[PDB]
Amino acid sequence: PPLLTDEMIAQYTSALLAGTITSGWTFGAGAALQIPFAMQMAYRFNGIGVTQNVLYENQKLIANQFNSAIGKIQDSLSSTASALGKLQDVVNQNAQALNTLVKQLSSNFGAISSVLNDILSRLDPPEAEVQIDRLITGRLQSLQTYVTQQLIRAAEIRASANLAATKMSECVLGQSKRVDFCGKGYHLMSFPQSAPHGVV
Amino acid sequence: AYTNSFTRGVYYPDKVFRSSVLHSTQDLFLPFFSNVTWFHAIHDNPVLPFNDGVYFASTEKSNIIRGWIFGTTLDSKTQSLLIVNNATNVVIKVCEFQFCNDPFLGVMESEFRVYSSANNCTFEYVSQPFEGKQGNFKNLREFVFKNIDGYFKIYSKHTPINLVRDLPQGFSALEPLVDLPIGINITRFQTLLALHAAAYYVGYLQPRTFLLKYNENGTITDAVDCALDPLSETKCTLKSFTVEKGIYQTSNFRVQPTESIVRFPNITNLCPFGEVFNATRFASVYAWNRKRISNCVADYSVLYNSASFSTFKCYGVSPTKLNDLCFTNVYADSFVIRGDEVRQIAPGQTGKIADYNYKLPDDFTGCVIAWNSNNLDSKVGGNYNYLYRLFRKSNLKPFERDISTEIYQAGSTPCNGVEGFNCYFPLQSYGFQPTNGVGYQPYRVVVLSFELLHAPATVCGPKKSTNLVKNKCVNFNFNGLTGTGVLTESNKKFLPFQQFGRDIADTTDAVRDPQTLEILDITPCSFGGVSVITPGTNTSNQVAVLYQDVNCTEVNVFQTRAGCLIGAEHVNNSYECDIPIGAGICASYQTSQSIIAYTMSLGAENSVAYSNNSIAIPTNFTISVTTEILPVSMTKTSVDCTMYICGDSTECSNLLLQYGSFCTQLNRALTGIAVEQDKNTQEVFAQVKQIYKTPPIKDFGGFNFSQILPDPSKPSKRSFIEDLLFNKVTKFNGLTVLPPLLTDEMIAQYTSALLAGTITSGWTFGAGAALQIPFAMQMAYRFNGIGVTQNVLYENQKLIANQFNSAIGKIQDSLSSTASALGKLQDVVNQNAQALNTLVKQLSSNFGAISSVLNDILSRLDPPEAEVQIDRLITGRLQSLQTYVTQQLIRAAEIRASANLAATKMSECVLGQSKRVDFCGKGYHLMSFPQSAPHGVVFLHVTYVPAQEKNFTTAPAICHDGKAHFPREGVFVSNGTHWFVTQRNFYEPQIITTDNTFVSGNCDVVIGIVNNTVYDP
Amino acid sequence: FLPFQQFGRDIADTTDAVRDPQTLEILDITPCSFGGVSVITPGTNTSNQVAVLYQDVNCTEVNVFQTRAGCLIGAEHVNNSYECDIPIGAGICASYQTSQSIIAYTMSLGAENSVAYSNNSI
Amino acid sequence: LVKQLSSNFGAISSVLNDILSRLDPPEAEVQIDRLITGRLQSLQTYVTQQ
Ligand SMILES: *[C@@H]1O[C@H](CO)[C@@H](O[C@@H]2O[C@H](CO)[C@@H](O)[C@H](O)[C@H]2NC(C)=O)[C@H](O)[C@H]1NC(C)=O
Ligand SMILES: *[C@@H]1O[C@H](CO)[C@@H](O[C@@H]2O[C@H](CO)[C@@H](O)[C@H](O)[C@H]2NC(C)=O)[C@H](O)[C@H]1NC(C)=O
Ligand SMILES: *[C@@H]1O[C@H](CO)[C@@H](O[C@@H]2O[C@H](CO)[C@@H](O)[C@H](O)[C@H]2NC(C)=O)[C@H](O)[C@H]1NC(C)=O
Ligand SMILES: *[C@@H]1O[C@H](CO)[C@@H](O[C@@H]2O[C@H](CO)[C@@H](O)[C@H](O)[C@H]2NC(C)=O)[C@H](O)[C@H]1NC(C)=O
Ligand SMILES: *[C@@H]1O[C@H](CO)[C@@H](O[C@@H]2O[C@H](CO)[C@@H](O)[C@H](O)[C@H]2NC(C)=O)[C@H](O)[C@H]1NC(C)=O
Ligand SMILES: *[C@@H]1O[C@H](CO)[C@@H](O)[C@H](O)[C@H]1NC(C)=O
Ligand SMILES: *[C@@H]1O[C@H](CO)[C@@H](O)[C@H](O)[C@H]1NC(C)=O
Ligand SMILES: *[C@@H]1O[C@H](CO)[C@@H](O)[C@H](O)[C@H]1NC(C)=O
Ligand SMILES: *[C@@H]1O[C@H](CO)[C@@H](O)[C@H](O)[C@H]1NC(C)=O
Ligand SMILES: *[C@@H]1O[C@H](CO)[C@@H](O)[C@H](O)[C@H]1NC(C)=O
Ligand SMILES: *[C@@H]1O[C@H](CO)[C@@H](O)[C@H](O)[C@H]1NC(C)=O
Ligand SMILES: *[C@@H]1O[C@H](CO)[C@@H](O)[C@H](O)[C@H]1NC(C)=O
Ligand SMILES: *[C@@H]1O[C@H](CO)[C@@H](O)[C@H](O)[C@H]1NC(C)=O
Ligand SMILES: *[C@@H]1O[C@H](CO)[C@@H](O)[C@H](O)[C@H]1NC(C)=O
Ligand SMILES: *[C@@H]1O[C@H](CO)[C@@H](O)[C@H](O)[C@H]1NC(C)=O
Ligand SMILES: *[C@@H]1O[C@H](CO)[C@@H](O)[C@H](O)[C@H]1NC(C)=O
Ligand SMILES: *[C@@H]1O[C@H](CO)[C@@H](O)[C@H](O)[C@H]1NC(C)=O
Ligand SMILES: *[C@@H]1O[C@H](CO)[C@@H](O)[C@H](O)[C@H]1NC(C)=O
Ligand SMILES: *[C@@H]1O[C@H](CO)[C@@H](O)[C@H](O)[C@H]1NC(C)=O
Ligand SMILES: *[C@@H]1O[C@H](CO)[C@@H](O)[C@H](O)[C@H]1NC(C)=O
Repeated sequence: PPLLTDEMIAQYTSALLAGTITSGWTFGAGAALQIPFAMQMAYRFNGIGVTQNVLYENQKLIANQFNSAIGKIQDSLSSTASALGKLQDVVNQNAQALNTLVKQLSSNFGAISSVLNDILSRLDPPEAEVQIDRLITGRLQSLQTYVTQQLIRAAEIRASANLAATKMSECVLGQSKRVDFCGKGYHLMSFPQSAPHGVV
Repeated sequence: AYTNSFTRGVYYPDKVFRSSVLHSTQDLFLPFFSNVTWFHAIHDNPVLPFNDGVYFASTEKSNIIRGWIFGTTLDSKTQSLLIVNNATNVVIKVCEFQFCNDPFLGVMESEFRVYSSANNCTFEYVSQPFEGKQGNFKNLREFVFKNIDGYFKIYSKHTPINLVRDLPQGFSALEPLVDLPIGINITRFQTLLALHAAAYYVGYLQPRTFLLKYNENGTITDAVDCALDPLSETKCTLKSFTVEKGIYQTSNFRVQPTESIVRFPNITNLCPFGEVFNATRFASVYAWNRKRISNCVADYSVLYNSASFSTFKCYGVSPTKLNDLCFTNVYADSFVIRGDEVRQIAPGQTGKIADYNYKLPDDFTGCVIAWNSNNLDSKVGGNYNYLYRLFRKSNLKPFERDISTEIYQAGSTPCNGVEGFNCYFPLQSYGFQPTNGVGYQPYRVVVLSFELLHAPATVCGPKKSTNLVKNKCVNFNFNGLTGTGVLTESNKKFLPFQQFGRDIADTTDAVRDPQTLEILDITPCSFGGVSVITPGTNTSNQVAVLYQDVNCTEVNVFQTRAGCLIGAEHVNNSYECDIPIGAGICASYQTSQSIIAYTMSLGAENSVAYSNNSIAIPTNFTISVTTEILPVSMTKTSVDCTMYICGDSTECSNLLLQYGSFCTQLNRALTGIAVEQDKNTQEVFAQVKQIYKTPPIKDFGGFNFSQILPDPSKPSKRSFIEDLLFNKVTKFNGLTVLPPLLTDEMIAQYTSALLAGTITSGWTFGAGAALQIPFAMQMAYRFNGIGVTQNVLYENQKLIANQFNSAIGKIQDSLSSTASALGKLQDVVNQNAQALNTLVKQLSSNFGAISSVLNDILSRLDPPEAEVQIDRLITGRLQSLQTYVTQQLIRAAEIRASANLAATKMSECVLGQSKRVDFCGKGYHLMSFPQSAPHGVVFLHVTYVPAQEKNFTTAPAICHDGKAHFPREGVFVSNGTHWFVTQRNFYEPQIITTDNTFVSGNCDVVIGIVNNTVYDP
Repeated sequence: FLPFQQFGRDIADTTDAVRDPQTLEILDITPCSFGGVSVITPGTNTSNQVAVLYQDVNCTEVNVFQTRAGCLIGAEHVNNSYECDIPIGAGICASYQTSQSIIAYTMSLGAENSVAYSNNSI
Repeated sequence: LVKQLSSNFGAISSVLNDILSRLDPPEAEVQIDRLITGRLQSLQTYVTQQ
């Protein structure tokens, strides 16, 4: 099992959202300092070279556009399964890797039979160890292949996790000046959401 | 009665010197803390059984205990070892002897019970010539007596004592003294007492694995009984007598079967073997008979044991393990051949019969049965009724009966009506006569072809079935198909023709019982990993055991989603995670003290006092210093594949050449790694074009850098902190280590240059030339870069310098006292060291060979057989290197990524100032300082952290003359009576003026605007 | 060694020492010196002169310059530092310089420079 | 990878067709199995490096 259950992850994302919403970026550096959300947005606008008065004069429009955009996100996630393909493939790759490994137990690898107990029950030791050695070599090689693939895939996941942590820190906890690091456009804020074996 | 064996019974297992090493060995040792029977000399000593070895010990002050008797019957029928120490002559005898009901010697001997017989003696040895009081003992004499294949090994240790008590506690190893080359079947033994205190102990040895600690003198000083308890198992797994705090996976729990289940179809028919082996006439090889035997009980023990067959050779099956297998059908191919033709009837064989009259499959799984027939098929003057075929225009497929008698065409001439040149008949016959040679007598051969249980079986051996027991782990056998698991009822509706079920993975899921047609699911019995949760041995020897993914109903006790955890107390209170278990559960050693398990806390619960018109603005700040440790490089290696695999052996090397480029691709891959380690180091540290140095006068505005700057008084110009770091982080098999290109001095010089640049020129030396600037002014820019006006620094410069200096002192105290601070770098060193040790250990492996040492193979076997054993070693050692190299390439990729990150930080934190949140520590980044470390870099990140906040009333805008005023910088705040404008990150209230705010629009659009006045200077 | 001990072992299980069966003294067995051999050369478009580095051995069994990378034979030891060209290890690099010959030297880390720091000068 | 096809891996010959044309199946599969093991290991090495 994972060390952190889904409930604990949800609680962590809840804490991050409440901090982001009520204290902006201040909770990242130190203490969470409460601030009105509209004023937080004013800073977020100033950070992109847009004077804060634009937000206040158009605050109703901005809130309506945000709420509509969120509704569209919900409609997309509720109807297009391929949206999460990036995470589903990871699950599939691991599931496929284990199924292949299991299938290797059915292979003979040159032996008279893939089932070891039928070998032991049929041959006396002096001839049986040769057939067993063939199965040991094949199954050991199969595990080594699996483990190597898992180490490489793990390196890929680690790189992705490091990227996700970087985004969390420089987008959710702060405000990003890195172009297209946190989506197309001038970044204002980001919100984390948990997902199976990943973050959204 | 009984006493507790206090770690006694440890002897040197062999005659090899070892030192400063923990060696794991399996041998016959006395189990730790076991019960040993306590016998007394006063008030008649019984005979005890001998059972795979005896531990014997006695305590003496006057040599009351003088001998031993070992054997089985002690009645002159077998050899019995007799050892007597009569203060003058140590005597060892293996003569046969008739002993008295209670043998003893009086105090020199005064009575005749020493022995009564001297017959059939095979060995004698006598050593050189050389009271009855009671009290505390003076001499403890411990012995081990064991019999292995033919050597009777006696180990012992004598030690002075001044004590009466039973088996003193402490540790002492027993050296070998005697090895008697005689194989005596010993089942019982007796001791010999001197009669005019002096007790002795008898324990028994068991095959256990022990971990023995050899000191610098090669003396065994301690030991771990690897099966005593989970903690000892942990110690064995880590090959250490000290266990760090954490959870280790040490073993696997597996439920064992209780009983076997043998099930077979309830058929009572017997197989007609007599009608095949005992027949009046066998068929000819051109027209051999094939009887199918099915739906019967085949007793193959009778045919095998009968002393009438000339040969009984089985392929595919073993001739003995034939009763516990069953077949869908068995076929008996029966025919007569010439004795000399027996060699041709075999899979893979050729000859005039193998190709023309009887061809076998090359995957045949049957038996070749033969006996001579000189007194049955042979007739006087030659029996001419057995026909063979010596010519054919084509080769038989396996199991073909070529009955056709067509005129063989040796050429293109017309035949089939012609028996002239190149038209001859292929059928020829034998003349079996009682006077012909052995190779020419008739033999009756029957080959029994057996297929495997690929489908339902009908012909099973003569063994009765048993009843079936459900819902228990059993060893089952259904129609010859065997396995282990719990047999349960199922609701899987098999069709009448279906006998077996399968899972997605092709495993057996369920079977139909051949006697009562119900479907039984087979679920393999519960198993899982076993992990030991323990605080470090510097705290407590109490452990908890986690049985992974099983219920605790077959093994206080706490059931968790990780498995059932035994030994840990369940605590309702949450805490920070210490030793993780899984599924939200962690364990720790807390309050006497005991191991507890709990749901982990995720942090303190806190709420934010949010409202639409209240802002918290910091009034004070703290300068913090954090330490970030990154790997940059790993020890570079190069392996000579030939010397490793084929050390100083030309023949092995010559065999290695048959593998092509396998060596050079490994040498190349490791070279590539070694090169990139220098690239990584160069990229991280050599980012400065010049070597900068600080002035002799450290006038840095009150900032004390003496603990990060080079110390001119040291033998290596490293900083104090660097010296602390270096004091915390700690070859003839073709394995070498290359030096790094950049020595530690050069790295220190690079970090010195970076520090002097950072201190004296800020970030300007990174972009171009190093432009000198006062440090306080540099800090002013660093403060401006985080939205804090530079006047804050100057007004609080003394405070800031004192906080910085104190933070540095704390860094020094931490690095000087907490070793785990550098764990991130130490693990890298350990991973590389461990990887090489494993590689070296692989040289000791046999990989199926008769011996792991190649020179002993070469010196013992002639080449024609030796290359096979060598090829096995080459394959194993080559695979081991490939595993090592792959792991190194992956680890190198990890190190490269870390080095790239470190270089990125160097550039965007040390050389510049970082806007990336939490990239260079928590807080608003000001500056960073590099420090070198073994195979890595340490960054000291200096951050500004807001502290001491107050609740202020705020507003997004102020209306004045109907115009809406917004802050240029800062926010509008009110202390309850007056409105001020102030910077976001530091409370510094200013009067609201037209030079602080700007006007846009009017006061009717913006939500939360308040009425006030804006002062016009 | 104790009287019953005949062979010694290292941490790696290799034979470390033996007791001579005729005269009971303990002899350490150290496998004879070996190591990789590397060739340091400028490109063949410049010169056919090379230097040979015998890795991690002393040059007492094989001008001659002993370094911490091994004993380097054929390269002249130069007191003057320069920028690294062909790296050897342990701070030593080699290059083809001035007739011309192969030289070995401690690498320069860059020009030495000081910053004219003071509390009131920018 | 291509060069590995020229290796014997313990076989009497690296070229498979000469094995098949020279030995009857009952002995030829052993030599072929040696070549299969060597060539399969070579591919696995290549793929891991890739
Ligand atoms: C060692 O000696 C014991 C006698 O104590 C042998 O045990 C006997 O074995 C035979 C079997 O041939 C039985 O008939 C006897 O009844 C056994 N004796 C007792 C007292 O039970 C044992 O077989 C001997 N082993 C060897 C290898 O010689
Ligand atoms: C800001 O905090 C610092 C400490 O973090 C304060 O300095 C301390 O002031 C008290 C006075 O009450 C002294 O007794 C301490 O010795 C000071 N410590 C240090 C390290 O200087 C500072 O006064 C605070 N400033 C404000 C305005 O509250
Ligand atoms: C910078 O801090 C160091 C301590 O880390 C100071 O060195 C100490 O100075 C005091 C005098 O005030 C001596 O009594 C200590 O023995 C010194 N310790 C060491 C380890 O040198 C150093 O003086 C400080 N620099 C300045 C300019 O004050
Ligand atoms: C809010 O800040 C103002 C500005 O300092 C405070 O007004 C001053 O109060 C002190 C004593 O209360 C007087 O001596 C000053 O003359 C006042 N300044 C002016 C310009 O009149 C005000 O009291 C503060 N309010 C609270 C609740 O602390
Ligand atoms: C701030 O001042 C303006 C003008 O002095 C106030 O506007 C008046 O508000 C009252 C009550 O809502 C209306 O009846 C008047 O017609 C408004 N006059 C104008 C010119 O708009 C405003 O309400 C004041 N705001 C506060 C919070 O006191
Ligand atoms: C030792 O013997 C006593 C009595 O026979 C028994 O109660 C005790 O459990 C035994 N100890 C062990 C470890 O078996
Ligand atoms: C000890 O026993 C041996 C056994 O024969 C005997 O020869 C010897 O004389 C004895 N020594 C005495 C009685 O001092
Ligand atoms: C062994 O002792 C017995 C004792 O009766 C004797 O008859 C026999 O001849 C002796 N020798 C052998 C070889 O059994
Ligand atoms: C063992 O080591 C100690 C180390 O102090 C040394 O004094 C002693 O002579 C050595 N030999 C023996 C037999 O103790
Ligand atoms: C014999 O086999 C039949 C076949 O189903 C079974 O019904 C019967 O009970 C069996 N008899 C015994 C004694 O097991
Ligand atoms: C065949 O005959 C021999 C001798 O007459 C006998 O020993 C053997 O058991 C018989 N075969 C069978 C299957 O009974
Ligand atoms: C760890 O062990 C050492 C030596 O046994 C001891 O000095 C030290 O205090 C121990 N640490 C703790 C935390 O008990
Ligand atoms: C574990 O055993 C208990 C005891 O009978 C049982 O009630 C429970 O269902 C079992 N399985 C679990 C907890 O998954
Ligand atoms: C823990 O909480 C449970 C509530 O179900 C309670 O029954 C139990 O007694 C509590 N234990 C302790 C030690 O407080
Ligand atoms: C701010 O006000 C809220 C509610 O009045 C209070 O809970 C909180 O502690 C206050 N914060 C400070 C720093 O006084
Ligand atoms: C939010 O602000 C409005 C005026 O801008 C005020 O009426 C309302 O009460 C405020 N919210 C709360 C919770 O007081
Ligand atoms: C014979 O062996 C003994 C045993 O140590 C030794 O002392 C003696 O020198 C040897 N003799 C010769 C001639 O080597
Ligand atoms: C390299 O060789 C080419 C052709 O041999 C020549 O034209 C070129 O000048 C050479 N370069 C140097 C630097 O000598
Ligand atoms: C190398 O050889 C010299 C020449 O005798 C010797 O002095 C030195 O100690 C040896 N070992 C080294 C340099 O490590
Ligand atoms: C190099 O410096 C050393 C100083 O130990 C000196 O003896 C030697 O002659 C110098 N060589 C040259 C070429 O300057």
